[PDB]
Amino acid sequence: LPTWSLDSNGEMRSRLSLSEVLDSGDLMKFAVDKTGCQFLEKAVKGSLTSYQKFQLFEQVIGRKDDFLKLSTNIFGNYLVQSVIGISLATNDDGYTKRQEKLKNFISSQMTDMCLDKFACYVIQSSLQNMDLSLACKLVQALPRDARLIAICVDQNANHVIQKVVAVIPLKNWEFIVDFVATPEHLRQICSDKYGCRVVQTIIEKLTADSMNVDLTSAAQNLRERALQRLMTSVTNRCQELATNEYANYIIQHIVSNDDLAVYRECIIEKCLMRNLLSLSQEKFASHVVEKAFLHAPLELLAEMMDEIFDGYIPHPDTGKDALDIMMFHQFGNYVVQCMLTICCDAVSGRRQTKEGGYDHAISFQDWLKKLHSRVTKERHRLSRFSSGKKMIETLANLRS
RNA sequence: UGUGCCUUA
Repeated sequence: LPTWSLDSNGEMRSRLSLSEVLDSGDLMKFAVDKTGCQFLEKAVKGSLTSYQKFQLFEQVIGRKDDFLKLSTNIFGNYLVQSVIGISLATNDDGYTKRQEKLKNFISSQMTDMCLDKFACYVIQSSLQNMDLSLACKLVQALPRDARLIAICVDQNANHVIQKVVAVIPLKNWEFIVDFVATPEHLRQICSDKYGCRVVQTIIEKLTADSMNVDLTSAAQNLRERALQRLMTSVTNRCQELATNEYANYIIQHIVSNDDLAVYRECIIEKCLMRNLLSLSQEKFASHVVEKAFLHAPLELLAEMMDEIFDGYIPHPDTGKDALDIMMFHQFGNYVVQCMLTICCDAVSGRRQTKEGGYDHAISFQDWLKKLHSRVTKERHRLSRFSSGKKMIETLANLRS
């Protein structure tokens, strides 16, 4: 920083004024220095005269190159956010031009800014704070090619997409839903640590839940169609997503959410039914199988239970059956525990048994009896394992 | 006995 601003011992003076810095032409040196930016930060939160604001608008958000240099700076991005806020709060004759200029600067450099570790915060704060009509234009500047995938899977940029979804009406980012829904895009994005969160956030925003009751019916129709288009793609690749280290969370979200009931049923039919024994032995998909048991409609739950109890031919030599395999499997054991807990909850009154115009308690009692009988017969082997002891305890607790 | 992400002075 400028020598004029330094004391005898090479430190920034203590009685420095904002106007001195603004007048000096040296703001850019202060803004990228920890101590200097800290000073500016505090100074700009105070009372500002019209000319101080004017200078800040010109020097921080007035020229594209300096704006980008501050926005992409570890310290400067904070000053940029503060000045954007002041600009938005200052309804003088220059307001429209300043905001249009900011929209132009960001739009022209959208991809580069989104992927930047610091400028992404400038984008996010602009999306939620700018006049909505102008914030929509930033969304319009998002890329539509391979760069959009890069944005969705980026440790920093994914949060820009999530902000868009949070604060911008759907019509503006509907293209992102369609982009993500393309088979190859869905595969790449869902199978990524950050991308899978982006997709879950999108699904959440497209869900007709209590948080969307403020939408017009026209907007609900728009949402409904977008949700349907995305769910079709997810359902078409259900098998692949359910077994994946990251996308299994998406499938679980859908299965677990009552507001996505129709899609829950599709998924269970399309990839889980007839595959329960195999999927229950998978590290990732076993969690999906658990969610399906916990949330399936009673008619489908009955089919799932029947598949475990009766769906598979026992080993030709040993007579070991699906329940035998699952009970002692490293992942399958948790699915059987889930089945048991569900039945104990039902017969204990902790879980509603009426559905479809009938009380299914008789079914849960039947399933419970089968599990109780197996656990009784195999108690010695089961007691060797934590999972076995837990099932024995679950049944014991039910009695009393 | 079994999985993730929520990122800046």
